Amino acid sequence: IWGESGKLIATTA
Repeated sequence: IWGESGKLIATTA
């Protein structure tokens, strides 16, 4: 995701 990701899905966890 173009915002907050890193591992897999950090915005909608």
